[PDB]
Amino acid sequence: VELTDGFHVLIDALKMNDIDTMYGVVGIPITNLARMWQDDGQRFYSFRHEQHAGYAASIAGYIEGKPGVCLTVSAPGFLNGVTSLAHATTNCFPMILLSGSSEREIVDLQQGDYEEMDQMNVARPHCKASFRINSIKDIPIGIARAVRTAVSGRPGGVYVDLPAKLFGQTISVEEANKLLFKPIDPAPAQIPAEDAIARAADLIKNAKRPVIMLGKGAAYAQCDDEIRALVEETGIPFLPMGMAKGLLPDNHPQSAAATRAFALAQCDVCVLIGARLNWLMQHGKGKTWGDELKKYVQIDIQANEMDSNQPIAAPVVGDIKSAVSLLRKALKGAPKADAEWTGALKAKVDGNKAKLAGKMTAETPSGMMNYSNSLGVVRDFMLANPDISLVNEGANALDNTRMIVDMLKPRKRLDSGTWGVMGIGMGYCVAAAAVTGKPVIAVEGDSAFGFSGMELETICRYNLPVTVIIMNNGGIYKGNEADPQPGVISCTRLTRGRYDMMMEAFGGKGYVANTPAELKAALEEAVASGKPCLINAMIDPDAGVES
Amino acid sequence: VELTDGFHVLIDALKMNDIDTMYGVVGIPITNLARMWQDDGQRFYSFRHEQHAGYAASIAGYIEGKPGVCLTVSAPGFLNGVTSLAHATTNCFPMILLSGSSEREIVDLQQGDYEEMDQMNVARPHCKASFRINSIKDIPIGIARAVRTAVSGRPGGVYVDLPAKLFGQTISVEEANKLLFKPIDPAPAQIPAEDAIARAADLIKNAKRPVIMLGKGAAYAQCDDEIRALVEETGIPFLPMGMAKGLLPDNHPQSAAATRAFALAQCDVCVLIGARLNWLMQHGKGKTWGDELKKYVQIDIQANEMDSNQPIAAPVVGDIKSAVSLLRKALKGAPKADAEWTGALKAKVDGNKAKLAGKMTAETPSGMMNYSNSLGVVRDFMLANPDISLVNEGANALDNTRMIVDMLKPRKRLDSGTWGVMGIGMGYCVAAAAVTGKPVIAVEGDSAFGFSGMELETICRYNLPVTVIIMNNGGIYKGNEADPQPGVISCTRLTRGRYDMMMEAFGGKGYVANTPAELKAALEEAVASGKPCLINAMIDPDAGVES
Amino acid sequence: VELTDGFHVLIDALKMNDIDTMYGVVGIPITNLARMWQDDGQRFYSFRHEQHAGYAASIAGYIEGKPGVCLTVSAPGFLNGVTSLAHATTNCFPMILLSGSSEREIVDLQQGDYEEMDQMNVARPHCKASFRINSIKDIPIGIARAVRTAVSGRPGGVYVDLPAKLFGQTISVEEANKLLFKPIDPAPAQIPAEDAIARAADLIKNAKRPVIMLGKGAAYAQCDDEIRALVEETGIPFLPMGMAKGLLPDNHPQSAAATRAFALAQCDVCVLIGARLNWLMQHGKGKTWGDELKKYVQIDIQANEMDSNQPIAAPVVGDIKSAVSLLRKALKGAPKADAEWTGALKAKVDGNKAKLAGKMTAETPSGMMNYSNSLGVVRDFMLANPDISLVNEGANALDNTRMIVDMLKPRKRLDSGTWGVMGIGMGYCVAAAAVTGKPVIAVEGDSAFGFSGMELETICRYNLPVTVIIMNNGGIYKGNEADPQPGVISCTRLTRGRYDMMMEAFGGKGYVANTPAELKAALEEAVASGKPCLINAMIDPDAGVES
Ligand SMILES: Nc1ncnc2c1ncn2[C@@H]1O[C@H](COP(=O)(O)OP(=O)(O)O)[C@@H](O)[C@H]1O
Ligand SMILES: Nc1ncnc2c1ncn2[C@@H]1O[C@H](COP(=O)(O)OP(=O)(O)O)[C@@H](O)[C@H]1O
Ligand SMILES: Nc1ncnc2c1ncn2[C@@H]1O[C@H](COP(=O)(O)OP(=O)(O)O)[C@@H](O)[C@H]1O
Ligand SMILES: Cc1ncc(Cc2csc(CCOP(=O)(O)OP(=O)(O)O)c2C)c(N)n1
Ligand SMILES: Cc1ncc(Cc2csc(CCOP(=O)(O)OP(=O)(O)O)c2C)c(N)n1
Ligand SMILES: Cc1ncc(Cc2csc(CCOP(=O)(O)OP(=O)(O)O)c2C)c(N)n1
Ligand SMILES: [Mg+2]
Ligand SMILES: [Mg+2]
Ligand SMILES: [Mg+2]
Repeated sequence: VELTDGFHVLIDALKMNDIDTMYGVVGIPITNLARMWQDDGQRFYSFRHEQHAGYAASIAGYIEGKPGVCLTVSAPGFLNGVTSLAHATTNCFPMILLSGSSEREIVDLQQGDYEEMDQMNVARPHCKASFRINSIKDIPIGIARAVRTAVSGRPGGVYVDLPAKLFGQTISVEEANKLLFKPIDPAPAQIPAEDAIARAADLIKNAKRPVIMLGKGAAYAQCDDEIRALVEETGIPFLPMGMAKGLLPDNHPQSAAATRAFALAQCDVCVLIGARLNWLMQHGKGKTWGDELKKYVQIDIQANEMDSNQPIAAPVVGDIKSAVSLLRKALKGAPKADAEWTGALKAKVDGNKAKLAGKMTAETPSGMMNYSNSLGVVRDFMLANPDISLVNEGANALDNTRMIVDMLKPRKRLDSGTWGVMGIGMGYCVAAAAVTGKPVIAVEGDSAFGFSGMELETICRYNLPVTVIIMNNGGIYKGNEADPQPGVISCTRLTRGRYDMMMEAFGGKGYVANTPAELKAALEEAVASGKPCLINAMIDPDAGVES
Repeated sequence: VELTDGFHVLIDALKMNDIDTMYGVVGIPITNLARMWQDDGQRFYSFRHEQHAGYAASIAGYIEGKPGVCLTVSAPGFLNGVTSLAHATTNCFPMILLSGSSEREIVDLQQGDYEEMDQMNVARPHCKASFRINSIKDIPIGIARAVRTAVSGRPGGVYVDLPAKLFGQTISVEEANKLLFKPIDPAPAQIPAEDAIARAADLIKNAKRPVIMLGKGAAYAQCDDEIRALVEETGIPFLPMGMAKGLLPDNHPQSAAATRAFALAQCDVCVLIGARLNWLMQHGKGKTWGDELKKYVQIDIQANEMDSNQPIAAPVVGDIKSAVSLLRKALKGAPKADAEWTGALKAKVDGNKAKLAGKMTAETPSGMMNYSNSLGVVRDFMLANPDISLVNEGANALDNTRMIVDMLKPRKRLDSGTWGVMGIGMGYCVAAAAVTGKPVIAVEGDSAFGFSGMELETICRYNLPVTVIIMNNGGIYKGNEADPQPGVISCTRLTRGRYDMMMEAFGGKGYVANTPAELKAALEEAVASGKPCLINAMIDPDAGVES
Repeated sequence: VELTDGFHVLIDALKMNDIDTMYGVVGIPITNLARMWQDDGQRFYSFRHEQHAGYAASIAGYIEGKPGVCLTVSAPGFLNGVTSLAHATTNCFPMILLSGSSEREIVDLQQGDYEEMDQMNVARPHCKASFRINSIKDIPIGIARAVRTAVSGRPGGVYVDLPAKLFGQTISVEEANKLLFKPIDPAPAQIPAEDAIARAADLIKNAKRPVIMLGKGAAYAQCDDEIRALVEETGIPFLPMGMAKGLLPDNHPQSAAATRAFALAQCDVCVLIGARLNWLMQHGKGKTWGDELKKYVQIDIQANEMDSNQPIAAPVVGDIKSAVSLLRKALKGAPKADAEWTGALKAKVDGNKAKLAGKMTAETPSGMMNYSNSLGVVRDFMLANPDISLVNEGANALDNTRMIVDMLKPRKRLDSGTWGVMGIGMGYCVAAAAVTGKPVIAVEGDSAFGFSGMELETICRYNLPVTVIIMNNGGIYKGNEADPQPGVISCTRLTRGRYDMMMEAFGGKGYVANTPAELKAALEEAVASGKPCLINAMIDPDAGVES
């Protein structure tokens, strides 16, 4: 009677759930899992820190709509990875953190085992569900639970604890076959009732100055044609959130993005589609919303997200595709949004875009570029070459890139997210490049970048087509804050370093861009090469604002 | 009537408790605390990731015996820091993590605040106590509690939550000066009963083959002369744990370190001074202890550490200085350890040191050094220059450096610790340099180094006298593992990179060392320069072992 | 080769740690543990709800100074018991909650096992340490850890999770003998340094108007002669906290209890001995302390209790016996406290006691007694018969009994404690009677009593010499609050019921007392009988105050 072991049953269970990639860092007790994963023909990305392996898993989950999988070791390794897990859960990104753990007997009596921690219990606040698979016969069920919990309802992070003793357990191949199974429909459709849709339809029809807010929940739903048909048929102005950019092209004629404050402040009805009324929307109150209570339509899969901040007139609970599909039929043949309202917002968009175009064309000293004329180059490149992932984080480097770099394609812009995390950059680059098989451009603030900068070597080792643009202004916000005391450097200062040399240290290609023309020629060559590159864009230290 | 604010009451409260240094990363809502700390004339070290600012804080606590203070932002920055607090708590290092947090009203209803998290609750498993100062009037009491919890009993990490709204509250200077106070005797002496000492004296006096195990709790106590006087007066051979190296000079004639296996297996009485019978001691059982229950004497400030793993025949609960002083007087004038026991171990030690000296002088090809002849250079240098901090982490780079590099001075060796953390290196380097005012050498595994390597820029930015030695063997354990499939790199491989170039990129000095002679010249020149350096030591990819 | 099993190894380990009593409620999976405990000759008290079995365990711990042991079942049973555990931890009472739990495999995958819960993790905030014993070979060590954690440092609650699969495991009797052991010195003495004692001695010597506050930490320490010698030699007025009553007799001439507010408000030095500066001491501020900062001496075993509320001038950290013993020698031959100060407080005590004596002698209608003339009877009885435990809880029934019923003997008064728990009554009665083997009187508020009233049957079933006096005023605070609406009873009303009938329902003796003479004759007969009794004392519904 032939046997298989815990390593292989786990490998098999994972593949049966359509996982072919893991991002992690090896060591006791999980190194042979990673090796056997690779021997079997599946792929494993080894990082330099588990946090970044974890941010990679998280964004692979957003892009693909199946859980990104992170593999770590016990205690300190697990902790690093659980920080990324927390991030996924907050952003609604499906992810599974697999971590090796130590001996139950010793850990439960707190005796001081190798890398001792109840990792299952410390994971709890940072994930939807935290499980432990103790027995080889329970791996198929455990992985099914983890995948279902990650992708169903509101997607998010799940932790699966893999005690060291799990892997060496044996069981007959005949029994293993009998236990291995594929979950039916792990991310089911959830459809709203007629009267929920009808209440929303009547709000929108009687709106005088409506608006549609698209969030990354809408972008994640992968129903781009449905969402676009709703916008185009209703005639309603729309606004995308940071990662909702590209769902409809950012230069779509119904986009009120360039006149956002005016549109939010002046609307009567606001349709939230896969967008929370959280801090990124000023909680639906204050000066951004005209100091009044709007009448909201909200489409979300989480029922208790409704009324979380402001009362919602028309709550529609269900998956966005189902809900939008039904709303479109309820609104069929109704009048389009008021020409006076839509034309007024278009006039503000054109006037604001002309104002921005002047900034981008302006001239600056060599090596002292500003955020406008530097990011104008990236904008032009991205309009001509839209099938490229855009990774973005920082302060001035984020806000200006979101404003300037138009996305024409959905789920391409990958940014700091709901928590404004600095640290997501290089991990996002590795994952985006692994799952798309297409180029990646990153626009990194120099402070932002240093949270994950050592992963430059990971990008080189896997020869990925990623181009990292460092907005090297020499600091957090600004690069010129005076010494507080004689001989003491200010806390916001960073070395205006040769990040291009760092990239070349690990086999990558380095550029220094002192002018827009130099940034353009470097970017065009980098992306064309298909090789790991870094462009050190030299930005005026005083160009940024703090706020 | 004149007023002060939360910022300054916190600065004054910290200063009153003898804090003059913080390690952190700035941003909302805590940047202006960092600035005013510097304005007032105290020092702030800005890092590239909060985890490494936290590892610095942790080892500053070990070295000085007063809490290392780390300052982070809310949610994601807090999470990064709290991973280091965990480490502090596990290693018994006094540390305070100060983090800004968001708005109470919004976080408590989970509405989606900027960087939303119950950071106070999330910290609880990773610290001794988790507090929050909500009001200006409680800052001095709050900081007093933090410093007492951190340094008293078993020392460890404390989290203090600093809601954004705390800093802008105002109070009169006269009221604030009445509230501000310095705690009396925050880490008190705790003296054991006479019969506790008598029970231990009895076991030692009747031992045939006694051994003293010194742990890093003994080193932390800073009573090096007392511990040395106990060892010399009794004539008992001793064994240092990883960071107890140098407490007594590693070349002391009574050291049994080079014959640890034999000494532990054959002893009858084992005297634990500030050392746990945890995984680093194989839990007081198995082959390493000759498959028998030794008679244990244990000195520890934590009462319930006794009988955690094995029954302790002579528990002595109290601070190590107090206990050792009493034990010495209790053993005064008694005969020394058996000369055939201490002679047997000395013969083993000399024979084992002879075998290692043979390896350290062996010859290897250019760019293909092994761990003996490369680290033999570091050994010779540290014998000549002992007033230098030795930071160390990795697998082969750790085990071989702990074995080969003799520490003649206490609290100089700073390594991975109880959790075997990869990531402590560059943070430890910064704190060590800061608190000692003297040179630091780091012997880093190349995998190890990648967990904090971006902090090279921090080391350069503060112009610290730190020399980083990368044991560049091309991977985890080894750098030569075959491609598991055509064109697919193995998971344990790293780029054999130019880490020297990376250092040069931020204004440091980079060296490549292909031979022991090149490593020696470069190490001597680097330490003597007083400047940030990195030596890329080229190790044979097949040199290291795995299991 | 002869075998033993998990049940017996646990029984043996428990007895070796000097436990002979358990309080609990049986059922799956722990009923045979309770039976075998009894078969072996040890005693088991079965309650009607685990909470009250738990309050019994907690107070057995206070009285004896070794952990009270509660035995419960999984999920809902455990939860009930953990509520008592939390109470023990808050009051610093040594206690161990043993709970059966379900199958690891099923619970860790949250599949819906019988009584599913991670009881080890939900215990965490309510105890000092929460452990789980998975393996038969680890029971001796697990029980040692639990006992050491309960009684060492600051005493408190420990949870030990006993998975169902533990009990049926086998091991050789030869190996069981080898693993069973008795912890050496689980509650060690901890002695303070000379200079800590000397700083306190100098504060007390230079005090103009000193005072000693004795708390239940001092009463728990069982060093009654030491504490009394300190008071009598220094000549310092003293004040006892609720359960510190009787440590010195309440009518001791140096007691300033009857003039408490004046003494706290007018002192310059305050010596806290085993007493926290918490809500029961108004946090050392406000009108009770003259709106000024006192200079404090505090003796406590928990080092970080110091400066928790107010700055402490003379912190003495150590066990009370050790600390008081040393302080007494430092103060030897020094002048006694000022006659003008001690005589002034005595004059207020006498005048206040005369004022109280008039209230107690006053006449009331039959069936409408007040708190003074009713509790005056209990007072007289307790002076004549002091070797009786006094259990007490309620609002008016607590405050008036603490004021009126003088305790002449230590650790006899057992009350609501730090949390002001209603619910501790009948459990306290069962435990007090089990551990003392002497009579118990309970003074219960009628609302208070109903939290544990069904345990009257437990008291009868074990034929315990307990007399429950219900202060039957017909409500919470007052028994006469008008109906808020027509036909609706007010929320503070209770049925003025025949609690004497309820007692007789289970074989006990019932009395109704309508007058002081009737209460006196019933109490004298009840206590003389040595049988379970209840006196239904009919109190005027309008006699109480709410505040
Ligand atoms: N397929 C889906 N159907 C419905 N709602 C979804 C779906 N996927 C995600 N969501 C919801 O979308 C929301 C995403 O909001 P958020 O992350 O704040 O986006 P943004 O920051 O772009 O506004 C979440 O509330 C989540 O529950
Ligand atoms: N001042 C002190 N006096 C006595 N014991 C101490 C003191 N400081 C720390 N300890 C104890 O020392 C121990 C440290 O042991 P550990 O971290 O395992 O060292 P190692 O890993 O070197 O064996 C802890 O159990 C801690 O309670
Ligand atoms: N043997 C002991 N030695 C020193 N301190 C003790 C001892 N036992 C208990 N304590 C301390 O006594 C205190 C009890 O305070 P508390 O329960 O508030 O008493 P009270 O309510 O009567 O003031 C706790 O802080 C506890 O740490
Ligand atoms: C994990 C974490 N730690 C700190 C912070 C706080 C922060 C917000 S923005 C920022 C850096 C801004 O500087 P950058 O150079 O990137 O951008 P620029 O203005 O163009 O110069 C930090 C540190 C966050 N958000 N997350
Ligand atoms: C936070 C964390 N993540 C992973 C790990 C697991 C590990 C233990 S040792 C090691 C690296 C070994 O390679 P290195 O190059 O440093 O040493 P060597 O080539 O043999 O000289 C890892 C990743 C740990 N301990 N902590
Ligand atoms: C577990 C719990 N739940 C509620 C409460 C709140 C409370 C405080 S006092 C009290 C009852 C007071 O009435 P009683 O009849 O006992 O006394 P008297 O004035 O003489 O009529 C309650 C319910 C507490 N403390 N604990
Ligand atoms: Mg910057
Ligand atoms: Mg290596
Ligand atoms: Mg009542």
